[PDB]
Amino acid sequence: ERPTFYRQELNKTIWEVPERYQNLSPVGSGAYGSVCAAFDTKTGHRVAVKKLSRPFQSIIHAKRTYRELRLLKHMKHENVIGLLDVFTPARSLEEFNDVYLVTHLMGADLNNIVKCQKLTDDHVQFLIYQILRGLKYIHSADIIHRDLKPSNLAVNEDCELKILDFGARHVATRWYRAPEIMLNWMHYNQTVDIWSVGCIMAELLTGRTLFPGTDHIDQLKLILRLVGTPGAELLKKISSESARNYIQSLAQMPKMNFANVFIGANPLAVDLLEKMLVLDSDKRITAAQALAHAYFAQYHDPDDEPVADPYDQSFESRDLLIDEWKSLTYDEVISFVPPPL
Ligand SMILES: CCOCn1oc(=O)c(-c2ccc(F)cc2)c1-c1ccnc(Oc2ccccc2O)n1
Repeated sequence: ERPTFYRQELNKTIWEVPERYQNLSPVGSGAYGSVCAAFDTKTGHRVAVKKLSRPFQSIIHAKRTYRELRLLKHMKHENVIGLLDVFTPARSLEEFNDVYLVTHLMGADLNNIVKCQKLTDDHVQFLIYQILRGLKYIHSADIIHRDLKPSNLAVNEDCELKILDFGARHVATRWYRAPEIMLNWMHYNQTVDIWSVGCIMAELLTGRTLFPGTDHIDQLKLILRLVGTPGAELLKKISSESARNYIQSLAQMPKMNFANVFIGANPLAVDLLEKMLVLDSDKRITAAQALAHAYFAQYHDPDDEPVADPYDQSFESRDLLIDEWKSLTYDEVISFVPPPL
C-alpha cells in the first residue's frame, strides 16, 4: 500500500499528509517544526502531527532529524512520547525533503495544565511519579534528557503525563538546569535530569519557580543560597579553575532549612526534594531509587516500572555528510512499523 495525500496551508506553512488524518489544526511551532492537532480516521483518534521545519538544511539539521526519528522510534512507554506514524509525501530518496511524525495528541503541557498554581499533595505525587517512571525507562536506555522542563512534559486533561525528548511556549530552560551543566562540566550524568525533576516538583508544591535566575551567574547564586556552597570534597572534584573560583567566590552560602523553605507540605515530599537537589551529581538520587521512596507509596509498583531495550546511539559520534544523514533518515522512514492498536 501507499496512501494518497492532500496539501493545505496551515499558515503560513504547507502540509502534505495522508487523507487518514483530517481537521489539521495548528497547535504550535518552534524553529525546528510545526505541530497540528488532528483526527486519525483509521483508529478514530486525535493525534499530534509534527512537520519538521527543514530536516536537511544543514549537517546539524540532518543529524538531528535522524536523532529525533531514531529516538522516537525507540520509545515505547506510556510516560514517554513515541510514534504512532511517520511519513513523507516524496516517492523516492531523490525528492525526500519533508518528514512528518505522528503521536497521541495530549493537547497541553504541565504549565498549560497547572496555572494558576499549587495543587494538592496528591496531584503532585502523581505527576512526579509519572515523570520518574518515564525517566526510569529513558535512563535505562543510556539516554540523558538534559532539557527536562515543564514545556517538555505533555499532559492531557486526565492528568496523564508524557516526557517529550524533542520538542517551549506560546518555562525558561536555565531554571531547570543542573548546576554542573551551567559550568561546562562534565563526565557528568543522568542525574542532571533528576535536578530538573526536583525543580519542577518544588514549583508544583509551591506555586512558584524555585530558581528563576536572570542568567547563568544569577542562576547559580540562587542555587547556592538554597543548597549552600560546595563541600571541600565536591571542590576537589572540580578541575575547572574558572568554575572553582566562581563558586569559591561567593557568600559562603549556608545550606538552608528545607523544612522552612518547603513549605508546610508533606515532609516526605521535602525529604525527597532534599535528595534530588544535591550539588553533587554523584550523590543525587536516581530515577529508580526515587521511585521506591515513601512519597510515592500509593503509586509505586516495582513490577510495573519497565526499563528500556538497549538503544544504539553510536551514530552520535560519527560525522557524515548531509546526504548520508538524509538517506539514513529515509531508510528509517521506510522501515518504520506501526504500533498495535
Ligand atoms: C506545541 C507544544 O508542544 C508540541 N509537542 O512538541 C512536539 O514535538 C510534539 C510532537 C508531535 C508529534 C510527534 F510525533 C512528536 C512530538 C508535541 C505534542 C505531542 C503530543 N501532543 C501535543 O499536544 C499539545 C498541544 C499544545 C500544547 C502542548 C501539547 O502537548 N503536542
